[PDB]
Amino acid sequence: GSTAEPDLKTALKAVIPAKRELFKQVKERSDEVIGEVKVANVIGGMRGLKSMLWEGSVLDPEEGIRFHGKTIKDCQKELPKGTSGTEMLPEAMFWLLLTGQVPSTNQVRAFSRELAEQSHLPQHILDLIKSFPRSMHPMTQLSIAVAALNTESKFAKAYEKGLSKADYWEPTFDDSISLLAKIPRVAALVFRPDEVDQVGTQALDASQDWSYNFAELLGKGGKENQDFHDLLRLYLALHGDHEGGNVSAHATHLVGSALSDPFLSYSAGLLGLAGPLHGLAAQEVLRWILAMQDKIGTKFTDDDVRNYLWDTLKSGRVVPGYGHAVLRKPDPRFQALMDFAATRPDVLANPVFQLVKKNSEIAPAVLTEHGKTKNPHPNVDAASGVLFYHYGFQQPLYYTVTFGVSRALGPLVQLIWDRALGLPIERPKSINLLGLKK
Amino acid sequence: TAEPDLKTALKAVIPAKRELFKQVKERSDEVIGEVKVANVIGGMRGLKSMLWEGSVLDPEEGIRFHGKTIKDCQKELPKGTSGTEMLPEAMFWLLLTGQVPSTNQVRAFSRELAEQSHLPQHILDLIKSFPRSMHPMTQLSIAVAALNTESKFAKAYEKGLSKADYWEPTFDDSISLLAKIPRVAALVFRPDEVDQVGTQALDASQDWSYNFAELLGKGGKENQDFHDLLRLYLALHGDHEGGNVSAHATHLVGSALSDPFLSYSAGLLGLAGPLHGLAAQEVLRWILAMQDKIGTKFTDDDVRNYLWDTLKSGRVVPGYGHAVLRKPDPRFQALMDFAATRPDVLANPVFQLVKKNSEIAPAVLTEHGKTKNPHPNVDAASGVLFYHYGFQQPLYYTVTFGVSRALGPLVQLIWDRALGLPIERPKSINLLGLKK
Ligand SMILES: CC(C)(COP(=O)(O)OP(=O)(O)OC[C@H]1O[C@@H](n2cnc3c(N)ncnc32)[C@H](O)[C@@H]1OP(=O)(O)O)[C@@H](O)C(=O)NCCC(=O)NCCS
Ligand SMILES: O=C([O-])CC(=O)C(=O)O
Repeated sequence: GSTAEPDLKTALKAVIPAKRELFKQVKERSDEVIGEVKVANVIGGMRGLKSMLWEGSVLDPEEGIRFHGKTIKDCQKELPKGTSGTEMLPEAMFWLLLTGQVPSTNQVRAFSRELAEQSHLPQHILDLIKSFPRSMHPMTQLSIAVAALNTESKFAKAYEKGLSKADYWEPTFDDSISLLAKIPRVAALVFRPDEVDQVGTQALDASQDWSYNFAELLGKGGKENQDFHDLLRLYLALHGDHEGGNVSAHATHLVGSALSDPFLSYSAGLLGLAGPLHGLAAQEVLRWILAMQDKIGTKFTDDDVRNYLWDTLKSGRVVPGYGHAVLRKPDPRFQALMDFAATRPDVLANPVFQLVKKNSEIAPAVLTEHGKTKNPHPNVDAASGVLFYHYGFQQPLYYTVTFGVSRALGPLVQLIWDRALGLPIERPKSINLLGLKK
Repeated sequence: TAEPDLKTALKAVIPAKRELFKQVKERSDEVIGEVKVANVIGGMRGLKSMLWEGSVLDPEEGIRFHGKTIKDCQKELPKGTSGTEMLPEAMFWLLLTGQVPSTNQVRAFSRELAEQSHLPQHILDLIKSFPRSMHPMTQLSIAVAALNTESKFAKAYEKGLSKADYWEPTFDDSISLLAKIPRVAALVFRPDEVDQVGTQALDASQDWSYNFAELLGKGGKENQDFHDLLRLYLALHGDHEGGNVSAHATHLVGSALSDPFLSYSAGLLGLAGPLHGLAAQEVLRWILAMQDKIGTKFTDDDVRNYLWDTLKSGRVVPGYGHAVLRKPDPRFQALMDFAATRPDVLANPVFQLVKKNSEIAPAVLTEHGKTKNPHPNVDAASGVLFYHYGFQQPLYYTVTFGVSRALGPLVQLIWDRALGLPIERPKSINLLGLKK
């Protein structure tokens, strides 16, 4: 007889009927008015309009993101850690997002083993990646390679053969796990174009966690890189989900709603994450900080930072990494990253980190006095790029690739639930300016 | 001696649109609708929540393009140097500017599209890496994204571009993608001829549909009937307001300032879905499977039995239903009217089966009681007309839709950037939050 606790699919099966029951109850109230649509919502990219379902996370505009009601600090305490290190595992975060429950350490160990076993790639993906020119932006590469993995889609094949609507969730789950397992390897291939043959075939240690094995594929394996492993765990867990309305989450849900499989759907998500106003912001923050360091020097005072911020604003440009579309108060994800740095003397001594820290103390008041930026707290993008830079990722165009790995987590969870609940195609109505004029 | 070109014609109508936009924005606080639980749990169905300038879909009347019906466009838009069907590049002109171009203007724009059609070597190399198992829409989506190496917008933005000047590089990239996408599509159709098809000159005097046909191996005077089908087809599928998945995904990814190549790649990944553009492929597979089961000599009840088998199996009847339309789709009727004057098409047994199913399936769907619209959509009829003209692999049918559906969404990206529309970012909620 087996000794193991329930695996992830089994844990999911245990909670599907309860969610379907809740859905049925909500659907009885279909006709209830919950809001107003204004002209502003139409011309303003649906800002503030409650118009989509998302189960795993809810952004409290006053307190930051919660995952099934849990704060970041709650998850940091409760979720399992790796065999070494102190940071919460992203694969534990996935478990939580999907099931609504905190897994045991033993359950996470078993799930980590599955992810290691399912990480190999078809040879055509290696051929595809070798065809990319050096001029191709790393996010273009990543989006294409993920779409190309649709050759491996169980959902696409099952649907082509004739699949009942009731049976959509299971192959969606299977494809989601497959994509999760493979995406760090794909991302490593984007980072390491001269090592595609080795990185693309190397066996992972099946007893190590997803972030550790990503690090190994990036060339940062072993005990000497233990702090980087913990950075990566924390980073990947923090960026996994940020409710449904952000562009990458939304795009994934939207394309998935037409019953495109999870590889095509998350490829659309990645194309959104490649936008300057969404996932590329972390790349822009770090470029901006290095350009500030170049102009003010390393002897900088508070006044030098204040003057630089004012010059930036007087020039009609933004201070990147400050502000948010929805959250109006300090980002707990930002604080989590700064607290990771607090206990690492080598990071605290990095002059580029010291500049990020000082800027985070001074900028919010300057931005407030200026009055053009709403919600002028530092967001998580203020800190993430510098931490990667510290650990030797100093290629200006690659920072969003790691975000792409993380942001598979939440949107894939919602695709599984979308299919389990039977949600229909996302298809709103449009109107033209003439029609709004009356 | 030359009439205004497309960019110039666009520049002339931008100020009036910006004036209209300002007038609308003064009324930002006007309530125009209600959000209900149904809208949240039901994929935004019935929620009027996004802007789209070039077309507006009436649930009862079908699509209008700047207030014009399909029949209006068929009569008014310029034709090719041969044939009687409206040109898709004329449709693009109309969608973008709001004005019907002269024939001379269309001829000049067609020549630009032919000139801008060539592909860089790395795109040919990428395509030759595709395995034979790869679905044609996966191929098309990837190759379009890969063309982002050629994006003027992406490069200009990276260098520092003022918001007021976003539209011009967006326009330039849109035209580049339009010019290139039929050649990309032909490479998907012709995997063993990438080197030749990927470099061959287009006929500089011919229209966009003609040159697509030639790249597909259906050039010349002997294929003039097919060129007219293709013109009509490409024009009909160009735009269907903003809320369809491919249009919406293009707008959504574009709204984060991803360039037109990345944004329309996202559109194509949506168009690849069984409930959206892949339904054209799905229809013909289902029609052929029905023909195989019921035979050559069959009754109405044999067709009914096949429809009910599909429904009882938990599957959709492809080519029936629509998110917005509540009557038979006038794009469907335009394709059936194309067939109506061609005795060889009407006599094709696969066409006869599509026609018979269109007389039976709406009643079956009504009896079943799930669908809000039992009537045929355009996907019921498109694939069989390609089949008749010799395109007999249904896994490629959506690729031609991919070529057509660049037209409308690229127009809206240009206007999105000209007007300065912001990122699309709704708010979500969980079921527990709706229950409270
Ligand atoms: C076009 C389509 C996606 C619109 O979706 P929609 O707006 O959610 O459709 P409805 O409001 O009519 O859906 C209500 C129910 O009817 C079902 N239904 C709709 N069209 C159907 C069809 N053609 N065959 C079987 N069932 C259908 C839906 O799947 C849904 O099921 P549920 O309530 O049991 O969960 C849908 O009609 C469809 O799937 N059609 C077949 C695919 C197709 O032809 N697509 C191309 C459209 S141009
Ligand atoms: O939430 C948003 O709108 C943007 C986002 O994904 C993030 O901040 O992680």
